[PDB]
Amino acid sequence: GCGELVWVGEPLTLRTAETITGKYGVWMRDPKPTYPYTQETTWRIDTVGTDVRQVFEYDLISQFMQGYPSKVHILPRPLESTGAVVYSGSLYFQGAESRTVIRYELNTETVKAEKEIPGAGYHGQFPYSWGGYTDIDLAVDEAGLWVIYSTDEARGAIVLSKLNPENLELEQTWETNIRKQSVANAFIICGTLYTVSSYTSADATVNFAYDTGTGISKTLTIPFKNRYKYSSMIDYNPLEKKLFAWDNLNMVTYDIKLS
Ligand SMILES: [Ca+2]
Ligand code: NA
Repeated sequence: GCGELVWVGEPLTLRTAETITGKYGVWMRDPKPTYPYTQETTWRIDTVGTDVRQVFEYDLISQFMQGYPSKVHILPRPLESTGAVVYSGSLYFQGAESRTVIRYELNTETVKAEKEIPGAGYHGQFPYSWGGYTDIDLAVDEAGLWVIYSTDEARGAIVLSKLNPENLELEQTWETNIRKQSVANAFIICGTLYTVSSYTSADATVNFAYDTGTGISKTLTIPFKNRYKYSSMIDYNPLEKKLFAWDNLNMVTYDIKLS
């Protein structure tokens, strides 16, 4: 049930971090859950600091919203920024101070693949507008795994590549005309990249679209509210058909409508 994004709902706060370590972070669910996890399993990473390794795992939504983790994973290498995703049983994350994406299989706590994203800027070269070393943003949509980044050759414009989820090979690449540092974040729905204009405003917008199927770029004016005035992470979950975001300590979700 795909289409163009035409509306974003009000943010709903599901959990609030209680310490500075969670001012920024990433939380997610697996759109292709695999044993022993389910569509309720949630992962949370508080990403302030320089040695981020703890991944909080919750078996049930109730636990994510009110309790302690069911399990804590300690990653073998520190993680960079807020761009990570979970897909088909693995956490895909960027190694700190690198352009390396790592596939970490959660049930075995094993690194199964690593890949430098060719030519990608990293560690503050092509972040989103808030900074935060957000140079490399993973994404899952209806067709699988992607990565959003930029390169010198692209002159800082958003590049996105489809990824093989097993071995992290790049399968196809598209170049937009959207300056990555000029937008607050981005996500992919049904093969179209969308960007958000501001990470602080209550009256931000989803302001650009790039359709990988047609090559066409568009401007948009869909309202987008940053309720807590500092959104560090905005991703799309194609199973729930919702946006998942992190806004100034708060793990929030937005409903959407597609044409
Ligand atoms: Ca994103
Ligand atoms: Na991401």
